[PDB]
Amino acid sequence: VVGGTEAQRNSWPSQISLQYRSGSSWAHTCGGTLIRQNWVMTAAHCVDRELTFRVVVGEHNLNQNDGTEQYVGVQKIVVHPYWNTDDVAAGYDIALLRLAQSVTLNSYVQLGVLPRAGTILANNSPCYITGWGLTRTNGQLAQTLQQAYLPTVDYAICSSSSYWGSTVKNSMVCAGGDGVRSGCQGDSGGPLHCLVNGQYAVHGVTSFVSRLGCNVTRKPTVFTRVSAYISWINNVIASN
Ligand SMILES: [Cl-]
Repeated sequence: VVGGTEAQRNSWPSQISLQYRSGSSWAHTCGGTLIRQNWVMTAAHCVDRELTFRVVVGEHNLNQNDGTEQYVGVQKIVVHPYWNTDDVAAGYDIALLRLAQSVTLNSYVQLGVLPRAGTILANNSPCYITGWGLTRTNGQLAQTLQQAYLPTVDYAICSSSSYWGSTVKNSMVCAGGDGVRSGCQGDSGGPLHCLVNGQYAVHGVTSFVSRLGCNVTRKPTVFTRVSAYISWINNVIASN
């Protein structure tokens, strides 16, 4: 997250860290949202590689013992069937991970609330992106979970020529674009939390930023629209 602030430890309890095994250690690669005690929602592009993945819930500082972490293997990966790694702009950047064990809920570990199906946020709706992604374009991952206020940019504006054009689809949510704050590599898969009717819900799954850089004016961070996939998610969880 570029231009973020450190999140309080119990602010975003559904945020998880999706990590892969590298040597005798684990590396954070993406965020995700805990949606069931044994299911995580993340981006399909995060699980394109044939890696060994684990999920960390109750994580705050990737480099320090927080005393709240729960580490669980990923037992099954269900990527949206229309996902195409060669075309992130087509959308469908979403995947569900069945965890090997059910995690324990507490103030640091909670299920993310998802929007009702079809919900679209009004332009400029208040949201926060959270994650341990790069804190600068071509930078380094954060140690501590970051949050950045990223108001939505509606489809009409987001898909206009000076923004993302045809690259953005109505199955996505754009947010930010102020040139200061944004998602960045390593935030992928994580949530876009937006305040609606007093409650934060996870309206987006971080999907992509410009190839030019993370915080690029008029290139808001683009997220998979969670509300476009409610039926899909339910169908996956019910059959697995
Ligand atoms: Cl949360």
